[PDB]
Amino acid sequence: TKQHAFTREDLLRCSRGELFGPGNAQLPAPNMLMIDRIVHISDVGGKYGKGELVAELDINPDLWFFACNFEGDPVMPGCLGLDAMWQLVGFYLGWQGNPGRGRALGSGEVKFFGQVLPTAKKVTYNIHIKRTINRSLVLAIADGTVSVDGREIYSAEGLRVGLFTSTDSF
Amino acid sequence: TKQHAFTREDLLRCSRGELFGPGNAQLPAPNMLMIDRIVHISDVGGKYGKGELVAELDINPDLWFFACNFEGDPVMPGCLGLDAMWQLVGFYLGWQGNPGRGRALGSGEVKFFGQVLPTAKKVTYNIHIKRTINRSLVLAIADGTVSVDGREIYSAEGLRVGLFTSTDSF
Ligand SMILES: CCCCCCC[C@@H](O)CC(=O)SCCNC(C)=O
Ligand SMILES: CCCCCCC[C@@H](O)CC(=O)SCCNC(C)=O
Repeated sequence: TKQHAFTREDLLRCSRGELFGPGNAQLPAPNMLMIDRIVHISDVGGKYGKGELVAELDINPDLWFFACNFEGDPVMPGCLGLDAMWQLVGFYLGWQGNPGRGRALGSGEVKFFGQVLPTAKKVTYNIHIKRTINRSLVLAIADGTVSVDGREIYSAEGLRVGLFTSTDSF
Repeated sequence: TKQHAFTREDLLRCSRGELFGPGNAQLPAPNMLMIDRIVHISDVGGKYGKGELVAELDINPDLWFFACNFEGDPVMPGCLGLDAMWQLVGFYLGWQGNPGRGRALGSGEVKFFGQVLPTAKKVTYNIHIKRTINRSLVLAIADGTVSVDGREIYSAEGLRVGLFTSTDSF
């Protein structure tokens, strides 16, 4: 819980298993990695007073998903903005000092009410930690929002991610 | 509303705007496309009696997302399986004859309670259309499940996808 911001290089180190070590939380590597940086992470404050993260993804027209999603109608997939939020909540669990590899477990309501176009400059994620367990199973529940250049465009309530020292139950 | 099965080639045609026509519903192209084939699509039956789709994705170890998600611990992104269910619900709106381009609007509860490993053979999607509106807003509400080689692994309730003849709304 020592560092309160991470650079892209740190996130890529995490993707290689080199931030949290053997058997522990990894972020997806490119091209599934949906975060460039965590500008702030803490175990206090946020909407429930149980911690929060603020992170960013830089947008430019050349990001791979614009060319296929859709042809002649480029828009960032909503599911990748949602994955950034599961990615962040997983990271938080590792950052707190819990062992195990991440698996998203789901969410309550997800809403997409705006879009990221290839003319956008920056997407900002806000994550509010609602509750963590680490007696027994390791589990985080969180709410999140996605904003593009100042404008709220997605929300997710009850994001759930687990860390697992064995993933043969799945 | 007359063809009931669609091959990968038909789905790739759809990604180019050539199944439902220009300005109308498109699937994503690879690598965001998460369906190889629609085995069945109907506007009757299913859990609500208001329509259903059954669709498949073939799994092999060389699919692109396995290398990066995660490194040394391959597993299909839940977010892409979810997107497959949004992709299918959008397809159903296009298949019904409605004009306009697709956008996922969200879902109620998403649960991931098992995983697709690179040794799996085939992912099956089941979509049960719950409600469609085709006056004013064009909107579909659906439930879905994802299975892998017979085993149920994901669920989503209240998948929502809209068709938009203008997307500057978003
Ligand atoms: C640094 C820590 C990151 C852990 C969270 C990564 C974001 C998830 O969306 C990726 C999966 O969980 S893909 C597998 C989805 N779940 C199952 C049960 O297969
Ligand atoms: C024929 C299939 C097209 C309908 C839905 C395709 C699958 C969706 O996941 C893609 C988006 O909607 S990406 C944009 C998410 N929504 C907004 C408002 O940004």
